[PDB]
Amino acid sequence: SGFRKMAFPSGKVEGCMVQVTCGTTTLNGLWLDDVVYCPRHVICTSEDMLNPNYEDLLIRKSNHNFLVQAGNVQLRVIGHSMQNCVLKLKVDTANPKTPKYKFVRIQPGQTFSVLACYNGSPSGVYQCAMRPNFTIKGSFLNGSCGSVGFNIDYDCVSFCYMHHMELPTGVYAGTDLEGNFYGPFVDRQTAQAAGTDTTITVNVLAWLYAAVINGDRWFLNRFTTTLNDFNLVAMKYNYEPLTQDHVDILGPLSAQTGIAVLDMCASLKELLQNGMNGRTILGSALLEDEFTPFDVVRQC
Amino acid sequence: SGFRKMAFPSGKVEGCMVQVTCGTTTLNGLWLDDVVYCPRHVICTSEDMLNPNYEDLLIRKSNHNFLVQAGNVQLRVIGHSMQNCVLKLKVDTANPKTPKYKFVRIQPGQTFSVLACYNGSPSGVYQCAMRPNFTIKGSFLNGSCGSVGFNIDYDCVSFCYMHHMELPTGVYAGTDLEGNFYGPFVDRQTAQAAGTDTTITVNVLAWLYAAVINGDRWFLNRFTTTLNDFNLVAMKYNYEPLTQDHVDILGPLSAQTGIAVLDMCASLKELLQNGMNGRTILGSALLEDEFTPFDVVRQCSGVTF
Repeated sequence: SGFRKMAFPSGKVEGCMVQVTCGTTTLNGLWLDDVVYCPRHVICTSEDMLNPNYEDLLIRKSNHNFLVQAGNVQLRVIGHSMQNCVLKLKVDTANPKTPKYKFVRIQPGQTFSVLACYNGSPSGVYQCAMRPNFTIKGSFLNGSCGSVGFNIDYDCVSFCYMHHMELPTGVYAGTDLEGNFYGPFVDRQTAQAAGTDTTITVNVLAWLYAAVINGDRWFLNRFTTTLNDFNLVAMKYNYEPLTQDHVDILGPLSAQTGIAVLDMCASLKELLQNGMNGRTILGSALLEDEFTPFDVVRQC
Repeated sequence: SGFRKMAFPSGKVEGCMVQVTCGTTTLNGLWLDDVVYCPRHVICTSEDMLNPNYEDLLIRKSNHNFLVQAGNVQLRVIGHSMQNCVLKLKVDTANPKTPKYKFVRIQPGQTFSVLACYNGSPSGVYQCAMRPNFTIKGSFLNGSCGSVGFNIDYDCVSFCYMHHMELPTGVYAGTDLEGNFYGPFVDRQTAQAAGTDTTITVNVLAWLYAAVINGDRWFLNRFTTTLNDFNLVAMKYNYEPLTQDHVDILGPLSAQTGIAVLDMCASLKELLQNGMNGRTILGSALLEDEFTPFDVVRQCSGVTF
């Protein structure tokens, strides 16, 4: 009995964080092999951000205009280029602490850890999900840009996110490590709509299974449902439609608990239609959607 | 525009975690200098745990009964001893990655990060509070024993907790790094009562300030209260009494927001008496008490290590 949101240990990523300064702007970079990766908006003034021409701004920059510091070590920049919304600064030294790593573009509803940093130094670690609307519900102050999101599988770090923007609505957006934004967003200070923030249905179901495994079973009811019937209710409550692929992913949790996936769907349907009536599940007063099936299996 | 339960970066602690096996029991140890610290119950069989005489059990153990592994490197144990409920294994190698560190005994209501480990390998990190009844609401599976809790000030790691026990009620108990349990608990597999728990009032207030700083202000009222009047309501709802020390601790958050501490107390009073009526605060449907005032300042000011 005990179930918590957990981040990956951050040590492998801490060894890759550097500070990047261009003019008056300082933010975070990621140093892997002999390349430092950071948001291209490092080259922008506050004024430039309203309507930046990144190509023209970068052409006014030279290698020596990029100050890159890894702890107390100044790195020597020997080249620069822009890949989508990320700057790649070639340095003359490979990071001796480069872990085994991959760049991955994650799917909506998948989770990852963020190492929040300021001025190239780690502040803290927390677990997030890529929302279906391609925003992330985090904590990123001024100077946090270039902080990264990651998953670890044994010794391999899969980087999936680099932080770029806070939208006027207070939500956060960023890119993969090839510099492509998740979602429709751009690296400009303008009004930008995130779409409807749908709930990640398969993750809620995974967490209900986690609740059963940990002895919190009050919400189990005597009903079943069909995918199509359930989805009519999901749609009404701004939940993601459930597919057979999702049902299949939940199969191991179904097996462990003896509760068929559509039976759990019927329990969720009743919770949606009736509310939780002031009750808690795993100590939460609302339905949690930022644990994946894999996350639940790992912890359970 | 965002406020999250945030753990400290774990890198300095990761370099100190090892696996300790004694017979059929494997759990985690903390390797600092040439000492590995772990729960003394590593020396117990399942049977011994029901009523162990640790002095007698330790006497029957030899150095060669303790297998210690740091990654794939087996360390050689050259001595063993007991300090309260923690076993200290002397090894023939000093940990080259030993950080600047202290051992501290934290107060109820204070927070710390746990590096949950299994068989000596770090698995994840999360932020916890020491409950008023000296339990932890965490996630500690079989093999997680010997995982440690810590805070970081600048470059210094302050270890404050080592995990020992899952009580039959599913809550967790452990020790400081001198092996003294927090609370009434013992390292025996027996029924053990945890006290009545209470909600950490000063931490709820700090989190309400965090909400205001992040633009969530619906629960602010133009009502007042006194400390004594507020505490009459706190008592009814199993909240900790608020003291002037607590008011003083909240002063910087009061200053930042322009909201007097007793004014925020009046807001909390109304939330307790009336409920939240289906509304959320910082995305939560209940009042969060596992952020200290210092935690709120740290996260809102972007302190680094």
